[PDB]
Amino acid sequence: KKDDFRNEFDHLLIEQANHAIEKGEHQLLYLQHQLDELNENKSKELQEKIIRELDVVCAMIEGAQGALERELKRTDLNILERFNYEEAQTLSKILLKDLKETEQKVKDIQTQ
Repeated sequence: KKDDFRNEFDHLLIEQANHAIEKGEHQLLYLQHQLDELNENKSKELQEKIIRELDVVCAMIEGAQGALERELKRTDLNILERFNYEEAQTLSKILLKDLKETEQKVKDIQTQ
């Protein structure tokens, strides 16, 4: 057998919370290509549909970060410098959640 999918590389120089939403949201835009990698394996019916359905929940969850950008004006990088002990972990779970949503949905996608 063979395999050629799922890779993680490159990083940014900011708070682990900001790196987690930045990487998670940037990798969500990349994970939309992982739907195409998997479409060649599940290639039965929803091959061009489930790529768009998991893009539908991906782009909808991406929109939730747009609301967090307005929260960032209430919660500037002042308390977040110390809250990072739990906020950088909770946003680190957002990047990992974005992957175990759309990457794990990729491995959980069904054939029809």
